[PDB]
Amino acid sequence: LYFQGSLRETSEGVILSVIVAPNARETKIVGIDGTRGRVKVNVAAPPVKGKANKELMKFFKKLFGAEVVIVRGETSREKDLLIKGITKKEVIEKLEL
Ligand SMILES: [Cl-]
Repeated sequence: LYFQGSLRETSEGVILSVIVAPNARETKIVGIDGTRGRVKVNVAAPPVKGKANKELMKFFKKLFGAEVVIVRGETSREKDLLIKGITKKEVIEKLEL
């Protein structure tokens, strides 16, 4: 039930709600924010020229084996990611690895 506060399933896939910090030592999940309902994700890329966005999408596409797009928050730390064609059960399994 830990990651469930950060995601919801629509007809298209799963919307995963994240809050990023760029310039990190490693791209990885570091926690969850209970009030905001977001996964805290550190991103090992600078927030310039879209590079942290690119790294975030690359990281989750690899984890989920599915296309990941930023549907909201391109220029924000709070971003909603659509993981296309995946189920909530599948996303929870992968986040719990
Ligand atoms: Cl960026």
